[PDB]
Amino acid sequence: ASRVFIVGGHITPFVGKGSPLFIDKKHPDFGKKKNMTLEEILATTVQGTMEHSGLSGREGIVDQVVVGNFLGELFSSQGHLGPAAIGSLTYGQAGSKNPLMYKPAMRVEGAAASGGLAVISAMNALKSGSADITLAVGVEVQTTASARVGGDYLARAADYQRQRQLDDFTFPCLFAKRMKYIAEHNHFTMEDTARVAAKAYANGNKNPLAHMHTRKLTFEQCNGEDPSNVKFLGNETYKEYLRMTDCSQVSDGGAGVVLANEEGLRKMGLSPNDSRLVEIKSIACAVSNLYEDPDDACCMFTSRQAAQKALSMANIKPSDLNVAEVHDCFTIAEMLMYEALGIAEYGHAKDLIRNGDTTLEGRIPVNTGGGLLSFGHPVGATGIKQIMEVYRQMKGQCEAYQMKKIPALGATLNMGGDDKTAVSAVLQNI
Amino acid sequence: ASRVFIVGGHITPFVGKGSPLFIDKKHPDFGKKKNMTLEEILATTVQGTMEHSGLSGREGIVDQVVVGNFLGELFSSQGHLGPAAIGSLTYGQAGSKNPLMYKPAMRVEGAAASGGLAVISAMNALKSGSADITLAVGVEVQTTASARVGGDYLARAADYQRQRQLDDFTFPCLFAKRMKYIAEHNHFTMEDTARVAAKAYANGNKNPLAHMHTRKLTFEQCNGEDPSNVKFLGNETYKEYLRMTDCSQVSDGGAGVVLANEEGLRKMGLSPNDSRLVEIKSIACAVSNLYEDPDDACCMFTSRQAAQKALSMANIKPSDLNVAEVHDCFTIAEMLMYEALGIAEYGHAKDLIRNGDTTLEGRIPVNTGGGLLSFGHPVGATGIKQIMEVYRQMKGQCEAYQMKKIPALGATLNMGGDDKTAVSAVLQNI
Ligand SMILES: CC(C)(COP(=O)(O)OP(=O)(O)OC[C@H]1O[C@@H](n2cnc3c(N)ncnc32)[C@H](O)[C@@H]1OP(=O)(O)O)[C@@H](O)C(=O)NCCC(=O)NCCS
Ligand SMILES: CC(C)(COP(=O)(O)OP(=O)(O)OC[C@H]1O[C@@H](n2cnc3c(N)ncnc32)[C@H](O)[C@@H]1OP(=O)(O)O)[C@@H](O)C(=O)NCCC(=O)NCCS
Repeated sequence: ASRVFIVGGHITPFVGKGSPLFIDKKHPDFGKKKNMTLEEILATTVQGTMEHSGLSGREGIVDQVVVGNFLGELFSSQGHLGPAAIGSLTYGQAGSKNPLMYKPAMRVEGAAASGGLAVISAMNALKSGSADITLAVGVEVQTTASARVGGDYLARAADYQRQRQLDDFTFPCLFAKRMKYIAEHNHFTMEDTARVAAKAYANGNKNPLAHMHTRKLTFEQCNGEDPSNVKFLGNETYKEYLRMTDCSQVSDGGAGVVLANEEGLRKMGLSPNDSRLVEIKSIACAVSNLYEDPDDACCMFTSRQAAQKALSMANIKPSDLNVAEVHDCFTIAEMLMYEALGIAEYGHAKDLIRNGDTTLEGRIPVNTGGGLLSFGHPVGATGIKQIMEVYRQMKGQCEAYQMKKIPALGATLNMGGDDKTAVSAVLQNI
Repeated sequence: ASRVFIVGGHITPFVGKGSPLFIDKKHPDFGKKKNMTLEEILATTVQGTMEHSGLSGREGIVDQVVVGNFLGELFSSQGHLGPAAIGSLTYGQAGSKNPLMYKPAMRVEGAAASGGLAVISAMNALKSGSADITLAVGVEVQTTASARVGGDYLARAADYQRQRQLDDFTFPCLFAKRMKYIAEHNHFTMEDTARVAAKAYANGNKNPLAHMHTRKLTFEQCNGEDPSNVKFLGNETYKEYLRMTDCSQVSDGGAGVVLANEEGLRKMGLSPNDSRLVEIKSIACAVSNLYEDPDDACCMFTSRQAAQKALSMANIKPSDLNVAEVHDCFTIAEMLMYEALGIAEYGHAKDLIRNGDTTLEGRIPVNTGGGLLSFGHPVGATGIKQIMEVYRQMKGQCEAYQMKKIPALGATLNMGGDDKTAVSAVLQNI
């Protein structure tokens, strides 16, 4: 049975309202220069990932490419990103020799789990004998529409017919609804979720790539003592359970990873114990029913299933993990993810957050670079970013947020929609 | 090399304007009952495919599900079809036990090649040890908007920034443009393409599933001697090279296949020589550059690469083929596909069409049930429908268009966008 290695990757800056890199009315270059397009982001990410993986000048030995994207077709009027990817190496240089021509490529989609799904596709290709080296890249541009139109586009991840009517901000409302049930059962509090945000923003502050790098927020501000942290939903039933700072960012960006099997390492002139590597011990996907929600909003069943398949295939337990990256699309999700991954027991996510166990100096750091809340959330990119963040901590590459104890085992947990798709991976430092 | 087998599948009726199954002003149930939604089609297809494959009552032994869909997010406001698929077995029966819960599922996309890509993904899962039995379904609902608004959505398959401006009907125009170059080089004529249409429609007439089943068209009518067969593009440069009858249909529908490896056949209680099977000897994907077109419109380079990889991996030649399905999204495409597949030499597709070699009684029948022109073209479903049509002819299941000499070998050629993605498979009767 065939091994699988992360050889290298790349995460772009994540940009949107609030970032100094984002060009808006207030920006020095407003009207003069533009933010990157989807094509441009995809080009930077494909090229960044080749460069950092040592493939510049021999990109022809990549056997195939998988692109994770959720809503390109709506935000940029652009689907069919497979051939977009094939043309990304030499983007804007007409006629140039393209070593990726004619190779297999596709886009895969499962809402915010698209990146994660791109990695599983790539890993199947590696273990099937159809590929020895594969490129998995995920990208998204969301800043081309308003929060309201964007919210309707993101509603595509829900059972639209059934759930769109909840609120224009369908997804924030779906997690408000969970928080209502969570409050009524005393599973954890809105104080606890403010503590998650405080952690994310503190981590972001140490991360120049993070969308919210330049924004500082105290616990008290996250807890709603700022009037600018408004409860913005229209739905009266759930309005009171969600503040702006509980929400992940509308961001643009990309992340890419190059994966290889043993034959691929050989082709690259590398040995299986080269210290630039990380092994993906296991990866697993679990998907539930779009059309039916379970009663217990305090449990992410689908994510827990994926985390358990992966930890089991890796033959380790949650306590053996040294770092993790999880799908904090809201502060509410991060709490739920601690329990889905298994690093806290059902009902004990609050213990972990109250004791700082998941902070950089805690015993099981999570979302070290700021997570979706601060790093940001260009949806298609997230699942691959998660993989690369564990990589980077493992390889000592995280600078201001580098962990002082290099982690030997790490896990990711990537989520599509309202816990309807989940992908989880176990990573082993080499 | 682990072997892969088609165990069974299902093709819905394909429906749209002109079909007696399609509910419009002319339909008895107009105003009273509605056409199937995307969710509904997906349900019918998943259930159909399980039933025909002998999995009713043991759907739990399916390991994974991949969905091919191109534009659900635009036409139906619905992405994230993976979990929609997981909930399709028991669609509309709230609370019911679901044996597909927690299994891996995703959606894959490469324009009109989406179905083909779903098959490749499933096949990788089969050969990777991640699956022994996989379900690949493709679906699409395109009748929820006009042909014009639909044309802009389908533009997502082109380099939208660059090519949308050609015409509201971006794709028809892209193939009109090829036809202009084709005419100038005398590669083949508009007469020849009318002969393709005549063939499609005559085949469709023998196929109750076909969108255009009830419509009859003479060569002369396809050749533009009907004034109702209009040259409908706005673009003055290409207007004259495309008639309505050259175009594939705006259709709704689904197609599904169940694929198994040797371990999967065992699990199902079947032997590798069971005569309900067909082997997929090979499959290949080839993707070119979205952003650059080759000068020679008389050659589908990307499709030809895929066809040659597949025939080669199967260790056969084009002359060994007994039947084929090819991606006739326009009559112009079918001609080009004969040469891409290799059943005609460069410049000789006209020979084949002129002496009826690709008709039901010809020596290499192509698109026996009517192809995209008449059977119809719900884009995501097409790639899998192609596979199933070769299956059905092989298993004697085609009724009024059944071939009198059962074919031993068949090939498919499925295309995304303007020859930017191609998938081709070689099938061996058992
Ligand atoms: C970014 C986000 C917090 C919106 O906030 P924003 O950047 O300030 O943008 P806006 O201020 O335009 O939108 C907030 C809305 O709340 C309401 N609001 C009321 N008072 C407000 C105030 N003082 N400040 C901000 N918004 C206010 C408004 O209706 C406003 O929208 P409008 O412009 O249509 O009136 C939110 O839309 C978001 O991030 N959503 C992401 C959800 C997601 O990605 N889910 C997928 C997970 S897989
Ligand atoms: C051919 C096709 C466009 C026509 O379907 P339709 O609904 O019967 O045709 P419509 O009635 O909408 O007419 C379309 C256009 O024909 C044009 N036209 C010009 N003169 C006309 C006339 N006398 N009568 C009818 N139409 C005429 C019009 O411009 C009209 O659009 P409009 O009403 O917005 O102006 C449709 O089958 C199609 O779009 N096929 C292509 C699918 C595809 O592109 N697939 C590729 C993906 S791999």
